This record gives sequence, C-alpha cells and structure tokens, in this order.
Amino acid sequence: ANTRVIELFDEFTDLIRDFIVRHEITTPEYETIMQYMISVGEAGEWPLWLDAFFETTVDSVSYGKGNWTSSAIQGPFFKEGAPLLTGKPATLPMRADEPGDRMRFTGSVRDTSGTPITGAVIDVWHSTNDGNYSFFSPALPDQYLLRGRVVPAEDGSIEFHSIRPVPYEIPKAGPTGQLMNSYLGRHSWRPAHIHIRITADGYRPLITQLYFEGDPYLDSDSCSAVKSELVLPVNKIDIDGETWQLVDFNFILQHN
Amino acid sequence: ANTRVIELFDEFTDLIRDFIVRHEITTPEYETIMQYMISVGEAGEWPLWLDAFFETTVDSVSYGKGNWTSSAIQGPFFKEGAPLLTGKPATLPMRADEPGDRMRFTGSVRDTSGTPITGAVIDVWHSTNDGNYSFFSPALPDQYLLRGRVVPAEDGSIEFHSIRPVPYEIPKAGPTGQLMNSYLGRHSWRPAHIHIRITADGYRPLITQLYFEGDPYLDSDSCSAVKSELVLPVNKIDIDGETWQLVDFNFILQHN
Ligand SMILES: Oc1ccc(O)c(O)c1
Ligand SMILES: [Cl-]
Ligand SMILES: [Fe+3]
Repeated sequence: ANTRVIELFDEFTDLIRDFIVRHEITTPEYETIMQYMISVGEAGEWPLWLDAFFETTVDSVSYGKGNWTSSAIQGPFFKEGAPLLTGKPATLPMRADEPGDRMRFTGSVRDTSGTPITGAVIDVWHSTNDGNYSFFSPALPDQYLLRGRVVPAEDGSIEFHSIRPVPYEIPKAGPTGQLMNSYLGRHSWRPAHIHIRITADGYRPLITQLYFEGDPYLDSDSCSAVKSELVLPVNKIDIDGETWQLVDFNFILQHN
Repeated sequence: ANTRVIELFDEFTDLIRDFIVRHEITTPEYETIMQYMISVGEAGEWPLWLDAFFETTVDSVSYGKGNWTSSAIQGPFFKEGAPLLTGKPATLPMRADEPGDRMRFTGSVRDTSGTPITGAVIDVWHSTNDGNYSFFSPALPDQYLLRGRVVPAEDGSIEFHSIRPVPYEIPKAGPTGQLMNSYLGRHSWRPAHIHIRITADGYRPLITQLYFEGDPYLDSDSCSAVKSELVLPVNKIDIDGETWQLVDFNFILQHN
C-alpha cells in the first residue's frame, strides 16, 4: 500500500540512521547485528522474537484500555479448527494423567450493559505443565490437546476444566534465548498463563491471556505482556490427592 | 551480559515501541512486516537490504574525512581469498567473451606523506554487465570472477585491466527490490562502481568504491553511497583500433 508504507519507512529509516549515528555503531557492531538477525531467520524465530518484544504494543494500539475486557498478545501459538466441547463439565482434550494441579475456570460473557452474549464461541489453549504447546512440540502429538472451543450458557456463564498451566521458559538455546538469557543477561521465562480468543457474530473479536497471583514472573515477563487487570485471584482447593486450582473471570465485549 | 548491548537494545525497543504507537501500527500491518522480515531471510537478503538502507550511516561514523581517501560502504558482495593477479597487464578473472567495454585502471597507493605504500594489496570486485556478482548469484558459479588482488609496483603504481562496470539493479524480484521498486515506487539502481579494499602493514585498511562521471544514477543511488570525491573521469582513449575505457585513481592511506 504505497503511501502508508512510504510514510513509515522513511520515518523508520531516519529513526535507525539517527540511532546508528548517536551511538557511533561501528562496523563490527553492524556486522554482529546483521549476523544476529540472520541467526533468528535461520531458526524459526521471527514471530517468536517479534511477538516477544513488540506485540504487547501492537496490541495496546489495536484495542486499547477501557471497560471492555482488556485484550492481550495473541502469541505465536494459536491453532484454528479446535474442537467444539460439550461434555459433563466440558473438559479440554488432554492425555491421561496429564500432570500436576487440576484447574477450574468459571466466568461470564456479557456486553457493555451486562446482557449475556449467547452467540459467543470461545477458543482457548495453553501450554502443558511441562512448557510445551502441542502443534509446536516434538514431545507432543500434532493434535488438539489443551486446546478447545467452548460455548456459553444462555444464562451468560461458562466453564471448563484443564490442568494448571505454569511458567514457560522460551528456548534457552534460541537466538531469542541467547539475547534474553546471555547478552541481555536476564531470563527467558513467561508467567503461567492461558490464552483465550472469543468470536461472536455482531461483536468484535477479542484475544487475551490470564495469569496467576503469586506468579513469580509477573513483574518481569520476557514478553512484557502482563496487564494487572488480567491477573487471576487463585483459590487453592485440596480435593484430596489431586490439589485443584479454581479461577473465575468475567468477559465484557467490544460490541462493534 | 553486555552493557553496550544492554543500553542500545533497551533504547532500541522503547523507540520501536514509541514508533508503533504514534503511527498506529495495526496487527495486520505488524503481520505483513513479520511476513516481510521472514521472506527477507528466506531470500538470504539481510546483508543486501541492510547495507542498502544503513551502511552509508555506519560508514560515516567509523571513518573520517581528511587528506586521505574517503571510504565507502563495503556492500554485501565482498569475498575473502581473491587471487593475486600478476600479468603482462594484470587482468581480473573473467569468463570468455565476458560482455562489456574493456576498462583499464591505473593509479597508485601512497601515504599522507606522499611515499608509495609498496606493501599494500588491493582487493577489487565489481558486477558483471549483467548486474551479477560471483559467489552471490545462482546465475554465476562460486568462483573468483571479476575479483582479484592487485599489488603495486616497486614505485607504488597500480594497473589492472578488466570490463567496465555498468549500473546495477537490485533484483526487482527480491524482497528488497520489491520494497524499493513496487512498495516504495522508487527504483533499485546503483551506478557502475568498482569496490576497492586496501590493507597494508602500518596502515588503517580502506574500503571504498569508484564511480564514473556521467553515470546516470550518480545523483540517485539506491543505497545512496556516492561521494563527489570518488567519481572518476572516464577517458575513452582507443588502442589497436579498439575501444578502451581508461580510469585512474590515486589512493592515499592513513597510518596506524
Ligand atoms: O548495497 C549494495 C548493493 C549492491 C552493490 O553492488 C553494493 O556494492 C552494495
Ligand atoms: Cl585470505
Ligand atoms: Fe503462550
């Protein structure tokens, strides 16, 4: 689109060139940068690397604060074609003895006023206790597991159980890992989270994630994605052997 | 941990983050970028694209103007290992019936004091008429074509023969070319240039380029790397009833 790209480019160009000058970026520097950017290309990191530092912001622009439910970063992990789920307590598809703490999510889907949005479909997915997002892991089938679509009751409410997601270290060994881990000498962890997308004819898509109080990497997310409005109050319930974690959330929507 | 790296990178990201924001960079735009960035690596174009937009700027910090020869950007197409050329007249390795006007290059290398620098070796590389560089074109073989190393005579003069470069167009079909030609509605032409590198014990290495007077793209370089001081007159002075191009430059080197 010619005129828009023309605008941004030139301004982008000047921005970097000015960055190069003010910091007298030398040739070996240039060369390391270029080398590095090649690295990222050579592995599959661009959506990873870009989503890590920049989408939080591409996000803040696209949907922006206010009394909706706040969006959050989509991530390089979504997968279309999730199953419609409808069972006893409507569970995410998971292996047997999928490990560690069991989880319960409860909530609403109402519009500005507060009137339940019946025609909502609602995708959700999240990483195994073990840091792996199926479809993106040698360890895991290329199937629907901890992924799935859920419909709201006409009363408003929704429910699903899954397992409790936990802190994920982005590949220590990736260009992004090295950048986060070694050169910047910080860490490659995100807080425990659950990604969520919500369609509805006649409203505006929403895409967000939720995290957990007492989450050690809340203040320090690698991907600077955590808004506070989206940290989950967490009830640790001990239904014998299997310790459960229950969580509640009320979604409100854009509404075209 | 790298504090240069810490400091530049944080600023780098805050800028980009600023940039995204003031310009309302929308998700679809974001993705097109990512898609672009990716397709740049796939075309192995980082060192193309990057040098085209930024090497001019890195060049100007990390080497200064003065009574020695002005440097210029290296570009993506340098190769280490070109052969020493020693000859009746030294001649760059060239395919049979290699298309273009026969060019004859003369000059010298001396120091800021006037003394010939007899210990210098001069790398030279330029494109084929056809606008291709060896080792960087699937249309030429990975062998040293139109690359070689000349050394000056005891009296410090240099001479090589070769074909005379012509204006070069970054392939319109690349991601880089597509950006420049289509997306920005500009062109992607550089003027005929000869890349030079001089190294010599005692001296700071020089990498530069030589342009030709009249060169139609002179006032309009895609990479925007021409410098008036580096535009050689061309003397079309014929011999054996055949059409030579005569070009002469005197190199001057800084000490250390
Ligand atoms: O950025 C560039 C592109 C093409 C060239 O021939 C060159 O020397 C530099
Ligand atoms: Cl060598
Ligand atoms: Fe995730």
